[PDB]
Amino acid sequence: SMNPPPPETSNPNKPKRQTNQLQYLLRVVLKTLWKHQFAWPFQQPVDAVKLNLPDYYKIIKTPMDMGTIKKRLENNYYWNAQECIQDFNTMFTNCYIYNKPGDDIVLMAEALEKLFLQKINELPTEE
Ligand SMILES: CC(=O)N1c2ccc(-c3ccc(CN4CCCCC4)cc3)cc2[C@H](Nc2ccccc2)C[C@@H]1C
Repeated sequence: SMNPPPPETSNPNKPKRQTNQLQYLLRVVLKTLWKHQFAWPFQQPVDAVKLNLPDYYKIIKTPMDMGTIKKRLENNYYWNAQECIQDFNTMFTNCYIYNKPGDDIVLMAEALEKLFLQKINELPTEE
């Protein structure tokens, strides 16, 4: 019926650092995923009102999208690269949870997930 507030993208109390891994996650991984033809359902939080999906935020309790991930990286929100990778993982599993095997949106998520996994397999060593 009503959308929750979007996930936090900035907290001035959180300690910050810039690493080559987080740089890679923003400059390569997110950049590549963003421009993929199937990215568009994932570029912003699910607006369950506009989409008229009253059960979405009843089923999905940890929302995540790429707009939020991107603002996180841009804000130096992430200390660990694994925080960011987990957020991409939550976004994908959210899609598979709410929707059903064989739905168009699930086929789109799957293709995005394989691209993501390929790019994280080439994640540089901390340096
Ligand atoms: C990410 C996800 O699981 N979903 C999602 C999340 C977001 C969106 C979505 C995102 C952006 C728009 C575009 N804007 C809509 C509001 C007005 C301005 C344009 C529309 C739907 C769709 C969808 C999915 N539907 C869909 C429809 C056609 C093709 C592919 C998927 C269901 C599902 C709840």
